[PDB]
Amino acid sequence: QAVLKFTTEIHPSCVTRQKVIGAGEFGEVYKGMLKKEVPVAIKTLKAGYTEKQRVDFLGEAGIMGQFSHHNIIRLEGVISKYKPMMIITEYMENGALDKFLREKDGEFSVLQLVGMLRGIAAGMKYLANMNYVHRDLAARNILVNSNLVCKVSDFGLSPIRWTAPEAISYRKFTSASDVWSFGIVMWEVMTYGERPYWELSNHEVMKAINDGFRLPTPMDCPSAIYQLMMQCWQQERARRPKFADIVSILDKLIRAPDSLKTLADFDPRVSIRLP
Ligand SMILES: Cc1ccc(C(=O)Nc2cccc(C(F)(F)F)c2)cc1Nc1nc(-c2cccnc2)nc2ccccc12
Repeated sequence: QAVLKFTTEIHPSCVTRQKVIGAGEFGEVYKGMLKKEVPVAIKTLKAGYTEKQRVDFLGEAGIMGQFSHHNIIRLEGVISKYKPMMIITEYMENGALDKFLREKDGEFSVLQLVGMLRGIAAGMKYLANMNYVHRDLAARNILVNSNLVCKVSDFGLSPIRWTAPEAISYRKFTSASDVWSFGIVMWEVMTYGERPYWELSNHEVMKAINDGFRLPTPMDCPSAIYQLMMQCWQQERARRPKFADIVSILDKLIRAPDSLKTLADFDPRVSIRLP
């Protein structure tokens, strides 16, 4: 019961499941309604779950209740006293950031894009400060509300090309490997959801990174933004910025917006000669 100290217990009579929107660890995820009704997403733990699954499920509910931040997905509450058990979160019409950007290519200003990154960074600074390592930070795990506010979430695995070398090589997941992932997310946002490293295979990505190659500048990208994402990709974990540094830089760039007008050179893959 203590694990749920920051959570609100919701009575099952207040919940209606409507459509399956995913598969959980041991159950389905539903779109539904919560008692004027509020649309919600509902992750269930179905009959037969193991002890480890229950510990992980209630632990997830407990940390989500603990988190209270503008840029972290909101937990409405939990059903733990009845079966099936449920984790109930807010629901976003705009959905996941990766698909959102790919469906809105070129529709936002540079300031809007950088504002999204500042929000993600603030949520990640909060998680890291709370001693929570995400391990799967990627645009597909970020929700976008109708104010363009980005909320860090974790929908479980669908991530070599988002993962820092030390996490791949020896399973060292820390806030600093999350920083590497954040740099990849910066590149996803500034490219409107391009696939990191395009068609390179997972092995080719790892070999390129080990050889010293890094993702090139997105088109029309502020110089300061590319500089920041590049420093997230330093091989040496200790040399990467902390999330506090990232938030501070992004905030200062937004608040002095002329700083974003200087653009990094873009390397064309294709030459078009015209008179
Ligand atoms: C129901 C639910 C339960 C848990 C989470 C979730 O983000 N958990 C989580 C776990 C660890 C750390 C964090 C984090 F990020 F730190 F906050 C969040 C999200 C959701 N919400 C959604 N899940 C899912 C989903 C889909 C497939 C598999 N699992 C969840 N899809 C959604 C679609 C639209 C709006 C919300 C959701």
